[PDB]
Amino acid sequence: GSEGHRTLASTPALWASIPCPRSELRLDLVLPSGQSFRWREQSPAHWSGVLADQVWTLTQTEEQLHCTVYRSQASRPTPDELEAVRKYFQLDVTLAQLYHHWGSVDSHFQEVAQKFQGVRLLRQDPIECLFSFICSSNNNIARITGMVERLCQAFGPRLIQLDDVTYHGFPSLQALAGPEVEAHLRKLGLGYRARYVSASARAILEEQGGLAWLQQLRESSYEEAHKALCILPGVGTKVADCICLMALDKPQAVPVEVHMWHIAQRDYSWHPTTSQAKGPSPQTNKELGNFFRSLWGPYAGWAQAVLFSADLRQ
DNA sequence: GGTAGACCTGGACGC
DNA sequence: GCGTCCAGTCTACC
Ligand SMILES: [Ca+2]
Repeated sequence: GSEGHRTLASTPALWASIPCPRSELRLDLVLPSGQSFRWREQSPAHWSGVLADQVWTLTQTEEQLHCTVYRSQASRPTPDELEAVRKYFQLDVTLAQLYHHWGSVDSHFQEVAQKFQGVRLLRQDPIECLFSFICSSNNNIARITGMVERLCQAFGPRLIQLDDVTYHGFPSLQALAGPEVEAHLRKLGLGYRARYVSASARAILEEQGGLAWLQQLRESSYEEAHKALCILPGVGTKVADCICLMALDKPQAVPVEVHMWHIAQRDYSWHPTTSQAKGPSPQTNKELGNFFRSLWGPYAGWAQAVLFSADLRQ
């Protein structure tokens, strides 16, 4: 009853809602789509994970986003806590308003979007984002998800336990920069990315001015930020774009990888026109990125998530 | 400046 | 059941 992960039905008094139609947000399309790797649908239609340093379970009805927190007297979320949820889902950004625009300038987007409404961008913490995506390179979303989990259990702060799941906060820079972390990460299966994590943790802390250097990018321009991020080991233009798009409030950032190339070719008959090569390459990927920005506008990154997330769904 | 290849790991095809 | 194939960054090099 008071044990295990909650359900809307099971413990009514402990939930609270946030006005939010499914047209504006589809948890099933956002939480497992490779933006964040830390949410799990423990019970059907119920997603649990760490948000704002606490564990939550989220679920929705047609017009409401129901939320619950596990902090010590169990009680429904407070308006201030719920605000953290709205901020995490950037709910002040109107999706219907963005879909309309993208749809009006791109017939193909219009066609596809009709079936995949409610795909928006989560506003993520820079550190988790940086290291989660450092783990994403040349890898599949399933292994990635396993790596990040193991990473947080071994190095992140212990939160609360539900059923047989012990939740952990994402590791701090100090923890990731620690001694023998690389060796430990290799035993956890991160492969060669084990060194990237260790090396980037130290680089940020011992050469770039620490957490402040990263946190200050949310005020810098996309061009600056993206360039700054690329210095870090394991962080290329692609990983840097994901971070810019998902953590540094750069909605125009467009991560170009295999999915996007196939979409460009199949749905837009796109070809590199100024680039040297015909296939993927540093030059062509950059060009592809510009094509989508020019096509979708300032929130091209978000538009990208709609088609991307819809691609995984096939 | 702009290519080729190697690359940890493990669920998937291919056969 | 085995070998090969896939899900970005980095580096040696022409
Ligand atoms: Ca690939």
